[PDB]
Amino acid sequence: PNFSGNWKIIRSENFEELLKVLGVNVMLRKIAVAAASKPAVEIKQEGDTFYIKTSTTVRTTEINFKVGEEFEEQTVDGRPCKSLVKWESENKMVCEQKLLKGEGPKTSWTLELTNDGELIETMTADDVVCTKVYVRE
Repeated sequence: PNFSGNWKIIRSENFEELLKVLGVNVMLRKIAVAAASKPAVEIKQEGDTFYIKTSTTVRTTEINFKVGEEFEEQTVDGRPCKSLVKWESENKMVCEQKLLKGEGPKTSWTLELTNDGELIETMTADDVVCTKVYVRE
């Protein structure tokens, strides 16, 4: 039940298509799925407190949150939101997002650990789901 690690992406399903149905233009979509934009995710978990840094060849971002405490981040397509994570079970968290300004798709995300040690991420906007899977380095 420990998410800590240096996680490397091994599968992604429905990512470009989710951005497409959100209206992301084709230039941005092709950049988002290119090899160079592949995310490496570093997680340090201390009980309910999380630090997660996501790095690609061009960008790096850090988020710190505690389960049960609201924080700010961005939606999949980049809009500022207020987020709150809950434990669904001992190996899975679920996050609800609320946009800071204006209206939009209902977005959320999950992260869960498999006994085998994969990390599965899902991201949902309305009725469309993308799934990515990682393993530890």
